[PDB]
Formats: sequence, C-alpha cells, structure tokens
Amino acid sequence: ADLEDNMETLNDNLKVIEKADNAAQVKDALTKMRAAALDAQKATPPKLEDKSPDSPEMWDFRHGFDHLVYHIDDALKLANEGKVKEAQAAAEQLKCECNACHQKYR
Ligand code: HEC
Repeated sequence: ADLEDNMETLNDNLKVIEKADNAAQVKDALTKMRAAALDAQKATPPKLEDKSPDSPEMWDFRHGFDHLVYHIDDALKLANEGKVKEAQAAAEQLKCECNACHQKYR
C-alpha cells in the first residue's frame, strides 16, 4: 500500500489500542501496525524524492521504522504476557515518538 494509507493504519490502530479492554484486541491492532510499518519502510516520501536510498535522509527514514517495529514488538510481547495496561502505556509513549520523523520529512 502507499505511505499515506500505512500512516492511517498506524494512527487508527493507536486509537484502537487505547480504547481496548482485552489483550487480544491490543495484539491484533499492534499486528496491523507492524505490517503497515514494514510496508511504509519501503516507500519514498514526497520531500525525499530527490534522494537516493543510501542518502543519510533515506537511511534515517528507514531506520525510524526499524525502531517503530522495535517498540511494536515489545508492546506485542507485553500483550502476549496479558499486560493490557502496560501494553497500552507502551503504545502511548510509542505514539509520542511518531512526531520526530514527521518533523524531519513530512
Ligand atoms: C518516518 C520514519 C515516519 C514515522 C516513524 C512515522 N511517520 Fe507518519 N508520516 C511520515 C511521512 C514522511 C508522512 C507524509 C506522507 C505524505 O505523503 O505526505 C507521514 C504522514 C502521516 C499521517 C498523515 C497521512 C495523510 O493522509 O496525510 C499520519 C496520520 C501519520 N503519518 C501517522 C503516524 C503515526 C501515528 C506514527 C507513529 C506510529 C507515524 N506516523 C510514524 C513519516 C513517518
């Protein structure tokens, strides 16, 4: 899918996670965020179209999704451990970290 749709998937499932009351619902939303993040990693954003993949900006662009998946996997582990509240807290701090890549390249 394109970058804007993957970003909508990330933004929407973060809303799903903070409204959830069961671990299965949290794990499902994180699973879709993981797919959207790995798919967003292969795209080129409009303001970086003049750059090559090995440019510092594009290495940094792909690196941001590596760290996002890292936090998704940790939250997925918490959800698999039945820790709904802790998984939701991980998602809130993860949500805060979304802003940095937008400030650079959005
Ligand atoms: C870079 C490695 C990113 C990180 C991590 C996240 N986002 Fe992102 N996002 C990024 C860019 C370059 C853009 C602009 C795309 C464009 O075509 O202009 C976006 C956009 C969004 C949007 C708006 C989508 C739209 O229809 O305009 C949203 C709602 C969004 N991003 C959400 C979002 C969330 C919740 C993130 C943390 C899970 C997140 N993004 C990370 C680049 C990057």
